[PDB]
Amino acid sequence: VDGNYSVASNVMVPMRDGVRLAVDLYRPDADGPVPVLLVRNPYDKFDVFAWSTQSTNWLEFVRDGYAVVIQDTRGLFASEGEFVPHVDDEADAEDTLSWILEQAWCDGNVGMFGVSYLGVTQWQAAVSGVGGLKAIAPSMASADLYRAPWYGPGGALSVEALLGWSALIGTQLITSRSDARPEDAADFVQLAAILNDVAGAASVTPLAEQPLLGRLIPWVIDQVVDHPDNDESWQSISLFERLGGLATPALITAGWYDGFVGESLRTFVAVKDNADARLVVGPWSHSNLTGRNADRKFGIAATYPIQEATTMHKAFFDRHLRGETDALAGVPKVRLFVMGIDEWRDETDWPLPDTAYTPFYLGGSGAANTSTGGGTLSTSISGTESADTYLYDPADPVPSLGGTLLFHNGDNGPADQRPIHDRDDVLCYSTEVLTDPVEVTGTVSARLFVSSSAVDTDFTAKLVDVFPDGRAIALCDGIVRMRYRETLVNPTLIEAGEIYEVAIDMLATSNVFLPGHRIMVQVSSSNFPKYDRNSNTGGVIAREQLEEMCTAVNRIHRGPEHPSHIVLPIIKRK
Amino acid sequence: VDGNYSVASNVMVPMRDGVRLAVDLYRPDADGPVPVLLVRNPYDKFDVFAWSTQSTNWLEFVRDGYAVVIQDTRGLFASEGEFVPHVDDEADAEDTLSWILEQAWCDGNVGMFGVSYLGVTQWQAAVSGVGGLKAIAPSMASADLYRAPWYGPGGALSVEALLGWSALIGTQLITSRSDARPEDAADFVQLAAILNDVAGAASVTPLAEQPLLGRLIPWVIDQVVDHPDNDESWQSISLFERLGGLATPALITAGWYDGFVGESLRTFVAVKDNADARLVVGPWSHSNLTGRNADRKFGIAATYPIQEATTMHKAFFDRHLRGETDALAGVPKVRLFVMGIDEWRDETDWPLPDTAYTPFYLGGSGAANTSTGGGTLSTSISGTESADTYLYDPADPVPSLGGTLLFHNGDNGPADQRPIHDRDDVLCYSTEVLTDPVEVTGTVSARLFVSSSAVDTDFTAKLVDVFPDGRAIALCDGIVRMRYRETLVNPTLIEAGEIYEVAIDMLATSNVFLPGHRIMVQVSSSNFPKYDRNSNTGGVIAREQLEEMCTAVNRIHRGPEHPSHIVLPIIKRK
Ligand SMILES: *C1(O)O[C@H](CS)[C@@H](CS)O1
Ligand SMILES: *C1(O)O[C@H](CS)[C@@H](CS)O1
Ligand SMILES: [Cl-]
Ligand SMILES: [Cl-]
Ligand SMILES: [Cl-]
Ligand SMILES: [Cl-]
Ligand SMILES: [Cl-]
Ligand SMILES: [Cl-]
Ligand SMILES: [Cl-]
Ligand SMILES: [Cl-]
Ligand SMILES: [Cl-]
Ligand SMILES: [Cl-]
Ligand SMILES: [Cl-]
Ligand SMILES: [Cl-]
Ligand SMILES: [Cl-]
Ligand SMILES: [Cl-]
Ligand SMILES: [Cl-]
Ligand SMILES: [Cl-]
Repeated sequence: VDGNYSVASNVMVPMRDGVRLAVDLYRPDADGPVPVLLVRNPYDKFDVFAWSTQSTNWLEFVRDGYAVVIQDTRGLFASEGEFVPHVDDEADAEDTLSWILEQAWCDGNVGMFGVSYLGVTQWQAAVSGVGGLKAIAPSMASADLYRAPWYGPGGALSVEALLGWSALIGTQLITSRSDARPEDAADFVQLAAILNDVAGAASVTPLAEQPLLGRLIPWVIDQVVDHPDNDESWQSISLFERLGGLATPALITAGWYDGFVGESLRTFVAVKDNADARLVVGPWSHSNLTGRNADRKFGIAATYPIQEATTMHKAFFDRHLRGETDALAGVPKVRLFVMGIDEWRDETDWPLPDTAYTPFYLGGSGAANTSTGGGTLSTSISGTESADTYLYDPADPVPSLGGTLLFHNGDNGPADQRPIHDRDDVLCYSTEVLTDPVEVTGTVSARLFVSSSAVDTDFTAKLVDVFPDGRAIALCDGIVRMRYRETLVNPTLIEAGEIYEVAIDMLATSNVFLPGHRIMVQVSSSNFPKYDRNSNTGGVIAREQLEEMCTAVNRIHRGPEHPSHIVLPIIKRK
Repeated sequence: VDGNYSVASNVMVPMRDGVRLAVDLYRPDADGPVPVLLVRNPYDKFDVFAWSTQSTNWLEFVRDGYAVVIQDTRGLFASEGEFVPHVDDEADAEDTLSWILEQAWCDGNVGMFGVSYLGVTQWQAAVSGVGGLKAIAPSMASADLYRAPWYGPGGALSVEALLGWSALIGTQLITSRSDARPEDAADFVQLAAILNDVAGAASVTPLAEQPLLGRLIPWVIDQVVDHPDNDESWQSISLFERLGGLATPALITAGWYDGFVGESLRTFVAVKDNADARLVVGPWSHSNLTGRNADRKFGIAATYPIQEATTMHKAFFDRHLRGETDALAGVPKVRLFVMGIDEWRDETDWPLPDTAYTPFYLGGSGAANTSTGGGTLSTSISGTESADTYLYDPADPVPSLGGTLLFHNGDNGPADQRPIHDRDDVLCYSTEVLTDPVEVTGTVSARLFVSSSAVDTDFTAKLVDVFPDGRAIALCDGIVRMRYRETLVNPTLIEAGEIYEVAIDMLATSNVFLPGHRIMVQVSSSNFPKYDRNSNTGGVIAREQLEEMCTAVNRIHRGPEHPSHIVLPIIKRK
C-alpha cells in the first residue's frame, strides 16, 4: 500500500575484507524493486533525530516509494571492525553500494543525502565510480579533509574543530561500549570538560600532548596534529582532484558561517560543468541553523527550510534516479540567502556571473591599530607609503568570535567584534558610511604586503559589516601561516624584515552592506582557538611549549608601492 | 523479528460524531498484541522530526516492542472536521483510546508521551477515565489553559504567546490546504511578519482588532482576547480540578524558562499522592533546549538529555504498561537542574522537603528607582516607613527580556537585565554581595504593599541573579493585574490612593546564588509583550486604543507597617 513501509534493523552487510557493517532498511510496500538512498553515519544509525533536523524530512522519500538505507560506519555502534576517521570510507561505501545494487528490492538506481560527515562520505562514495550511484546530496561537507575541517587553505590547524570533534567521537566510543570499563565514568567527565571549554583544551602546550584524546582516538595526533603539511597522508584521503572527472549530479548545501563553507562551494565549482549540480547556501553555522544569533537575527525565512529542502531533494532524486526529465522544472541552479537584505535569491551560477572582483585598498592617516585608529578602505590606491605595526604574543592571541567556529562557541557566526576593537594587535580599516548599498557575493581574499621580526608567523583578515548602532558583525575571514604562503605542501621560512606579498583566502560570503553601514576589515596575526596559534619560531608548532614560543613584531605595509587590499566580489543590480 | 517494525500511514479513525482523524501506526513485528503509545499532534503527524528532538528517541520504544500511534488532531492535515484549539480534545482522545484498545495489535495497555500541545492533550485524555490508559508523560504542558499558556495566575494576557502561536497555526492551515486560495501567498507573508516581530504585532491597539488572525483563527478573539476573566469558557476546558481524582502515573517534564513551568509543576503536585508521578526540570525555554543562551551558558549537561529521557520513559512505561515492578529501580522521583552550580540533582519530592519559605524585605535609604538607587533586600524587616514611586506609561512599557517568553525572543530565558536598569519605572532591590552560597529552589512569590492613582494597574516582580561581572540574569518573574488581586473570576476595581497588600505569583526556580553574587528583585508595572499592557483605566483592556489609556503614578510601600517582601524557597545543605 502507497505511503506504507517497513523497517528492518541491524541487517549485516559484508565488506571486501569480511568485516560487517550494520544497516537499517526503510523499504516501501512495493510490487517490485525501487530506487534507493544511502546514508553513512558515525553517530548511530538508530539515532535519526540527531542529524535529520539539519537535513530533510526523508520519511517523505520512503512514503513516496524510495528505500532508505542508514549505515553505521566501520567500528561504531552496531558495526564490526575498528573506527579510524575517513580512511576506510571509500572502500566501505563502494562495497555497500554494490551490496544494495544486488538486492531484490533495488531497481538499479542509488542516491545519497546527508549532512557533515554524512556529506563527506558521499564524495568518498562518488569516486568509486559505481555506475548505479546516480546522484548525491552532500550538505555542509568537503572533498578535501585538510582544507576542511582539519586544517584550511591557510595552513593553520583548526584546533577547536579537532579537539571538539574528537571529544564527541570519544564520548560515543564510550557510550557505545562492546564491554563496559572502569575508566568509562571518569573518561566521560574529562570529555565533557573539553566540550565545555574547547578554548581551554586547545591552550595546553605542547598541543600534541593529548593524553585522553590520544588514547581514545590515536588518529587525533597520528594523523592530524602530526601532519601540519598538506602531505601524502592528506592527499591519500582527498577526493578533490577526482571530482573533475566525475559526471555525478550533486545537490550541495552550505552555510555562510559553516566551517565547511569554502570547501562546499569548491565542490560545486568542480562538478558543475560535467553534471547537474545545485547549490543552496543559508546564513548557518554547523550547529546553529536557526537564523538567530546573539547580536544578529536573519528573520524566520533564514531558518533552515527543512520542508522546501525535502521537496527540492525529492525532485532532484526524481530527475536522476527515476528519469523524470521535468522533475526539476522551475528549480533554480543556485539559491543563496543574501544577508543584509536578509532574503533568499535565485541565481544561475556560482560564482555569480557579473561578479566584479574589486580591490579595496588599506590606507589612512596615522596608525590603524584599534577601531579608533585612522584605518580606511577605498577603491583608490593609497597615496602615501605607510606601515601599521603591532606585537603578536602567542600567550595572548586574539580570541575567536563567531565566523566559522565549529565546537568552541559555534552558535554565533555573525558575532559582534566590538569586544576586541580596543586591542593593539587588531588593525581596523573601514570605508566611509555608505549612502548607497554595496553587495558582496562570492569568494573573498586579501593581498597583503607584510613583514615580521620572526622567521614564521600568521596573518589574518576578517570582513565585517558595521551597523548604524555600532555592532561590528563578522562575515568571513581567513588566515595565512607564512611558511605556507606559497604552498601547503613544501613550506619554507621567511627572512625577518623582508616584505612579502601574501594571499589570504577569506572563504566566501553574501552580504549587502546597506546605506548607513561600513565595509570593515580587521587584520591581525592570530584567531584562537578557531586556528591554532603560531609560535613565531619556525618550529614544529604543535610540539612547542608556550614558554618556547616567541613574540613577533608584525607589520602591514600599505601605499603606492605596497598596495595591500581586500578583493571584494562586487555585485551590482539596479 | 525483534527490533523490526512497519509503518501504516493515514489509517482513518472515526470519532463519536462520525468525523475521522488520521493516524500513523508504528507497529513492531510481533507474535501477539503489544502495549501502545499515543501522541496527539496539531503540527502534522508525518513531521516527526519537528517535535521529537524536544521529547524522546521514541523509535527505541517501537524497536523494544511498543506500538506508537501518531494522530493529526481534528481539522488539521490529514484529519477531517474543523480545528478549534482545545475544545474537542477530551472527546477525540477518549474516542481514539477506545479505538486503539479495540485493535487486534493492542494488548489492553495504552500510554502517551509528548511535548507542549502534545502534552496538554494527554491531560485531556487522562480525564476520560478510560481504564486502558495506564500512564502519561506530559512535557512542558498545562492542565489549565487560562493559567498557561494563554493568561496566567496574575490575570494578564500572554499576548506574545497568543499572537505568535496563532500565526504558526495560521501558517499551517495555509500550507496544509484542502484547496489552494489566491490570498494564501499574501497571507503567508503577513504571518511571517507577525512572527519576525511579535512585539510589533502585540502593539497595535485596540488589541482585539486582528484582521488576519481573527479571519484564519476566530478563536484568537472569540475565546482568548474576549475572555480576560477566568470564566466558564475557560473552566470548561480546564482539567486541573479533575486531576486530584485521577490515579494515573505521570512522567512530567518542565523547564525553568518555559512558559508552562508554573502549571507543569502544579500538575505534579496534584497527581503525586494518588499515583506514581515523576518530575524532570531543566534550564530550558520552550524553543531553546540547548543550555546555551546569549549571556548564560549552563554547560553541556544542561542540553536536553534526549537519550536519558528515552531510557527513563521506557522504564516508566515498562513499569506501568508492562507491569515490570522493578523497572524504575534507582530512578529518582524528582530530577532538577540546579542553576548556579549548574548540576543535575536528584530529590525525593517537589516542593523539596526542608524548604524554608523565607521573607526577604524591601528596604534602603533613598529611592529604589533604577539599579543605582538605594534598594535593598534583607531577611530583617525594614526599620523606617518609605515608598518608591514611578510613573507607568502604557505607551512606554518595560520591554520583556528572557524569562518565560514563548515566541517573542523566546530563546534567551536567562537574559541579562542590564538594558532596562537605568529606567525610572524599574525598581531594584538587592542583597549585599554574598560570601556564602544561598540556594533558592521551589515556588516563588512576592507580597507587596502597593497603591495607584489609577483604578486598575499591573505590578510585576522579577528575581535576578547578579553576577560578579555585572550580568543581571533573570530567573523567574510574575505579574498581578490589580482587578484580579483577589480572584481571577470576579475582578473588582481599586480606590486610587488606597494601600493594598497583593500577592505576585512568580512561578518557580532552582538557583544557587554563589559567593560573589547578589539576590536582586526588580519591581515594575509592565512586562511587554510577555504580558499585555494595563491601560490604567479599568476598561476592557483589549478593546482600548493607546490614546484612550492613562498613565499611572504607582507606588511601592515598604517598612515596619508595610513589610513588602519576596518569599524565597531557601534550601540549606551542608
Ligand atoms: C560532522 O558530522 O561534524 C564534524 C564537524 S568537525 C564533521 C567532521 S568531518 O562532520
Ligand atoms: C506547543 O505545541 O506550543 C505552544 C506554545 S503557546 C503550546 C500551545 S497549547 O503548545
Ligand atoms: Cl526481507
Ligand atoms: Cl576494521
Ligand atoms: Cl539583526
Ligand atoms: Cl526570503
Ligand atoms: Cl551579477
Ligand atoms: Cl568616516
Ligand atoms: Cl623600523
Ligand atoms: Cl619591497
Ligand atoms: Cl493491518
Ligand atoms: Cl469538526
Ligand atoms: Cl555563563
Ligand atoms: Cl550534572
Ligand atoms: Cl531540603
Ligand atoms: Cl552593597
Ligand atoms: Cl504624596
Ligand atoms: Cl494602610
